[PDB]
Amino acid sequence: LKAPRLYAADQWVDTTWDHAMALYAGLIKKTLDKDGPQGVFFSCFDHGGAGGGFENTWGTGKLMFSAIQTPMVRIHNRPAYNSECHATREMGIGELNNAYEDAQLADVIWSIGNNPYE
Amino acid sequence: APNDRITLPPANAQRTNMTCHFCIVGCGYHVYKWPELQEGGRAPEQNALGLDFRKQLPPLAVTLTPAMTNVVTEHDGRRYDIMVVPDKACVVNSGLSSTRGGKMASYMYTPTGDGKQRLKAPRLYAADQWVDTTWDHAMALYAGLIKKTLDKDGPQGVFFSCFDHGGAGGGFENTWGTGKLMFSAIQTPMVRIHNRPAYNSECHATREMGIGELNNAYEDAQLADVIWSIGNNPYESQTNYFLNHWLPNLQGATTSKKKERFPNENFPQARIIFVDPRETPSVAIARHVAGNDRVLHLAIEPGTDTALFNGLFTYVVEQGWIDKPFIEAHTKGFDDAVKTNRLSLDECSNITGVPVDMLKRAAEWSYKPKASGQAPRTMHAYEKGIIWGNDNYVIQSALLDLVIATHNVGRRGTGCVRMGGHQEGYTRPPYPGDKKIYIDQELIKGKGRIMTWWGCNNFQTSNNAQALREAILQRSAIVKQAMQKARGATTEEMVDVIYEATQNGGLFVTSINLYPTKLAEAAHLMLPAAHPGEMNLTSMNGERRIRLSEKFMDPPGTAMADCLIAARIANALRDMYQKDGKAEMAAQFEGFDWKTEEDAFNDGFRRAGQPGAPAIDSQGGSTGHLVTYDRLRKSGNNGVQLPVVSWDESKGLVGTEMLYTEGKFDTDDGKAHFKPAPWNGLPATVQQQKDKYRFWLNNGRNNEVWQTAYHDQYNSLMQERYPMAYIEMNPDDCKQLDVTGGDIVEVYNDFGSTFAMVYPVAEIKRGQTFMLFGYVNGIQGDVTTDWTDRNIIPYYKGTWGDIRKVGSMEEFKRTVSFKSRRFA
Amino acid sequence: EGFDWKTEEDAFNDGFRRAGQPGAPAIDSQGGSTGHLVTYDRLRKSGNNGVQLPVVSWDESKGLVGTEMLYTEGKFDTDDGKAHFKPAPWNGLPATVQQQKDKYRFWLNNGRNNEVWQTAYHDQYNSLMQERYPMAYIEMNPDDCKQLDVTGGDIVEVYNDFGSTFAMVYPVAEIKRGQTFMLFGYVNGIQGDVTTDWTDRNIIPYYKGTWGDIRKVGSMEEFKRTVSFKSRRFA
Ligand SMILES: Nc1nc2c(c(=O)[nH]1)N[C@H]1C(S)=C(S)[C@@H](COP(=O)(O)OP(=O)(O)OC[C@H]3O[C@@H](n4cnc5c(=O)[nH]c(N)nc54)[C@H](O)[C@@H]3O)O[C@H]1N2
Ligand SMILES: Nc1nc2c(c(=O)[nH]1)N[C@H]1C(S)=C(S)[C@@H](COP(=O)(O)OP(=O)(O)OC[C@H]3O[C@@H](n4cnc5c(=O)[nH]c(N)nc54)[C@H](O)[C@@H]3O)O[C@H]1N2
Ligand SMILES: Nc1nc2c(c(=O)[nH]1)N[C@H]1C(S)=C(S)[C@@H](COP(=O)(O)OP(=O)(O)OC[C@H]3O[C@@H](n4cnc5c(=O)[nH]c(N)nc54)[C@H](O)[C@@H]3O)O[C@H]1N2
Ligand code: F3S
Ligand SMILES: [Mo]
Ligand code: NA
Ligand SMILES: [O]
Repeated sequence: LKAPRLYAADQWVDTTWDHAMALYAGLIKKTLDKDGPQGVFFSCFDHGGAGGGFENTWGTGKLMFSAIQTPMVRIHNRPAYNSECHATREMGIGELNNAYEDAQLADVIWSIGNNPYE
Repeated sequence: APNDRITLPPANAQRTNMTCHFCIVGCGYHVYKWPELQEGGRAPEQNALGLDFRKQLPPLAVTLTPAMTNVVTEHDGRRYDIMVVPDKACVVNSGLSSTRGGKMASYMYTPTGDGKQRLKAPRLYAADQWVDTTWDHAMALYAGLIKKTLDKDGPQGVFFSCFDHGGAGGGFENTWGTGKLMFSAIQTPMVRIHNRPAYNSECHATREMGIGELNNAYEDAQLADVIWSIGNNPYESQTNYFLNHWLPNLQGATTSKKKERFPNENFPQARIIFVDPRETPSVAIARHVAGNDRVLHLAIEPGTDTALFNGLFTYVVEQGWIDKPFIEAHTKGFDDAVKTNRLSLDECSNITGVPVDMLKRAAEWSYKPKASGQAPRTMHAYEKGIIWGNDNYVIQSALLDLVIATHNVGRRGTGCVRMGGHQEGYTRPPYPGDKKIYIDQELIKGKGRIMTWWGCNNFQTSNNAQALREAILQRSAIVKQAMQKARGATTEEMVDVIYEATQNGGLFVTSINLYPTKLAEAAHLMLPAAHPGEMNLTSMNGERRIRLSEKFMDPPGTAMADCLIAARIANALRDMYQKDGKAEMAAQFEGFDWKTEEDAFNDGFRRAGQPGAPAIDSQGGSTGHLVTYDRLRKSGNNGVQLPVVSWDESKGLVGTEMLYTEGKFDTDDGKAHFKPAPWNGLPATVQQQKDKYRFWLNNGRNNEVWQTAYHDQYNSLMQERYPMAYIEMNPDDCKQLDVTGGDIVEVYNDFGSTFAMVYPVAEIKRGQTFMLFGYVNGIQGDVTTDWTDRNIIPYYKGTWGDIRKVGSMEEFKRTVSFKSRRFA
Repeated sequence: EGFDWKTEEDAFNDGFRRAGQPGAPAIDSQGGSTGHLVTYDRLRKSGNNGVQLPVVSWDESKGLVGTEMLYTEGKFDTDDGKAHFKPAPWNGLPATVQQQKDKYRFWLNNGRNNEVWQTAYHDQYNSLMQERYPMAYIEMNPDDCKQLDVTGGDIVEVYNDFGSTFAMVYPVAEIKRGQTFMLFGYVNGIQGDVTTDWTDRNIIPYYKGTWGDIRKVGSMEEFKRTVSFKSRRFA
């Protein structure tokens, strides 16, 4: 993608960024003004690397949560605003608790629900 | 890859013949093919080009760029260099390559090149997603639906829009295969043509008057005193005819040859007259070449051609600048046409807007006797400005009347000819119905169970295209929704589900193509086809010169020649009918036992007019059987002009240079027939748009872009130059709308809405515009009307609309040239 | 053109009586296309009973004959003659209204009083009306009243993010805690100041959907002397 793309009713065309923002922000604004945030939905990455990361998760999160203030947000891999690791975290154990060096120091490695070579 | 060298073909490289894939002119090319890890040396005898690359080459020595090279990967996995370059010894082009034909190498299929997205296998929209499917399953579904439709609704339920043309995505094998399938086997009349919404001709009037539209040789353009280009932008649309034949005439390089043929005839400097509302690159280039004094631009009001030709005809008759012995011996209806078509110069001028002096001059140059006594040799060339003009049938009536009265058919250096679009390659059974049917209107109105687009894309190229797409997308959606409920169905059950959805407004859509295209937005089934070079293919150019394009590489995946796709469908349908114990229906699907494209050439072109043959309409005529692949190979890219007159092993194919030179026309009596040509103004549908909206929405070709840009859309240079369809606008009009080059506008009227990037052009008249037709980004046809002439020929050049600024595309400003395309 | 009218009957002829007639422009009329059967004189002869529209026939002997109930044949005013069901989503209160509810205490219900007509354009000049309702009133729950130290004839400000207005307090036992009812449209204390800008898809306001707070201004002794604050719910 090199420029904004618009489906103008019956065909794909290019459009300008200003037009795209007029249409997109205009709809969000209209929805906020008449329905409030509950009318504006997102499914958004929450991850790192390409298509994520600390800059990007902040930008999107600030936009969705602090500015628009919509709760109608799901995550790239799961259909609500939730965690993969509710239980371990609630038990007091955040899911990334070691180093890769620990895999070198182990007597035994369990690989559970996991195909790590691939 | 590296942009600063090329791999030369080895001295011993394989070399095959190829006609350009694209426009009517049909320039000759050679394809050099050799293993990837070999190359030629720079010394001239150590490369296949015979050129000396040990030092700089002079101008005209070669046409060679990286875009003219590629590396293909064949079905055996081995990689071969190819180089596709123009043939210096071909009479058509004399080693010229247009910017379009020049890219053929780049547009051959390779896994990583511009052809990367070529269709390689059947694609199925299985209700909610695109997947691959087998050929067997695809045929079971497609033939299964055709069979069910035939069984319950008859042929009237099976619709096609199919190419009827030559070159790539057409030609004699392919038009026969498709025509036999549609007309002799299925026997559906629900068939339109790639460029027009019924089963009709662009040239009903000239044909009915006895003058087939391709009646001369390209050499005639060299021998003419005067060339008319009517509704035609030939530098851009028939480049190498214009460059290699027309211009040499204007430059004086053909004067010797005229004088050698006609010892006692004056030949003044040649002149050129353009009848075109718009000042085009062709007009500008003609003026640079010949000077302003030898070019007449009759910048008529849109849609006024009939009035122009009636005024000219009236005048040459009143002046006596006609051939009375010719009229008396070889024509019928003259006296009647003088009365019906009478129009004064003053009235002509008022309607057309051309000043009287310019009308007189055009007549003086073209028809007033030369000092030596003979009439000028005036070749009248025309194309889509009048074929898609204000009443196709009447314009041609008006023009041909002028031509016949002035004896400008059948004499060397004359002709009243189509310039052409695609190449020609038609061999078909007769159309099986007795009426013209406006196919798009029928589809919009909810008729048909199954529609196949076959080597066309009317999403981009229909008239009133927005109405078409709206309807097809909706009808397509009904079928997708119905398919959605299925789980675990047999092919036969799925046929039933789809058939039922078509009783509820649905339409099953198939596309048979090189590429997905915009049709993929609605299609349920897409089948992969093969283009020239992946198959043998025959076709003829605008002077009827038939050539063989030789196969030299494999198609992508399981892509097939269109004629063999037609055989596949026929044989599927036959098996289904045999299996259902229906011997009589099965037999309708006989005659497709084909292994190779040559089988289709033998069954079609070469059977026409032969004993015990069915009725066959063929541009080859009844001597078509004298042409074989082997004989065409021996002819080379010079081929033969059709019809063939004789053949023997020692003299090869000998054909026909010019038609009608004995004064016998294609009518019952052998005479040419004049016709009345009434001036009725614009059609009401079009006049209403003109009354409501500001801009004439002229449309047509750009030199660099081929058609619906099915290849060019993947070419990074093409997309950088023309990222969006452009609209030429007068600069004063631009300032009024606060737009400049690289802004995006909406163009709209009562028929639809589309978009374009603004291209200020000083030469465009106030209140007129010109938009690129057919493109992938901003479809022009949305704003064309539904209006057609008596034979369902659209007035594609006849529409008006308003223009609204969307915004400035800064990226276009930074990357696209908005500089003048009119050379001076 | 088309306003050469000397009397109101001219406008009846030009409008109601032309609807659906030959050569007539497009006209939307509750009379329908049989409107031309109605004339002043025929209405006079009908008396105060008139005729239920649409008129189905007329003649001098039977007068206007009209339509009692619509849709008794099962043919509805749609393309296909059927009645069409529609989806009806529950989305709670509009955000704009919910925000006032979240910020403020009282549901500010509003509407009619039996004795008062509309914006009181006549009633404001009527000395009996003005004695009985000198100021717009607000029905309040008596327990809510005690909490705010107000009784009948006190003056309160009613306000929220949209505006501020005033009312005289009318304790009403039947009002629910947290709810109120103020006379709308009135000449002394305009209720609409505190209604929101929110409308449905066709710009229909939720006039009955607003919340606000209530603040005592003071005791209007004159209202206490002259106005009944007795119950308007008959038993
Ligand atoms: N407004 C407006 N509309 C016009 C015109 C105009 O002047 N104004 N011009 C009209 C004219 S003259 C024409 S020719 C039409 C063009 O209308 P179309 O025929 O719809 O357009 P093309 O680009 O020629 O379509 C060729 C299609 O076939 C595919 N293809 C190419 N090679 C092959 C092959 O070997 N096999 C198969 N099966 N498919 C192949 C391409 O990928 C592409 O999708 O548009 C017409 N429409
Ligand atoms: N570069 C390139 N060349 C091609 C093609 C392509 O896509 N690209 N397509 C090919 C095909 S399939 C075809 S059909 C041909 C078409 O080739 P042409 O017909 O030459 O090209 P067009 O641009 O469609 O239109 C020709 C001219 O008609 C003029 N015109 C418009 N309205 C009228 C009118 O009322 N009267 C008259 N007298 N003139 C009018 C326009 O101003 C335009 O200059 O080109 C072929 N060659
Ligand atoms: N005395 C008198 N009669 C009049 C008028 C007048 O000014 N004075 N005006 C006339 C006019 S123009 C009109 S429009 C009519 C109006 O006549 P009605 O609509 O009957 O009267 P209102 O008092 O506007 O409101 C009706 C009821 O709506 C209830 N209500 C409030 N919110 C809701 C809600 O969310 N849901 C439900 N289901 N009920 C709710 C209120 O408690 C109230 O009793 O009266 C007409 N008649
Ligand atoms: S190179 Fe091709 S596009 Fe036409 S002018 Fe020649 S046949
Ligand atoms: Mo064409
Ligand atoms: Na559109
Ligand atoms: O064409």
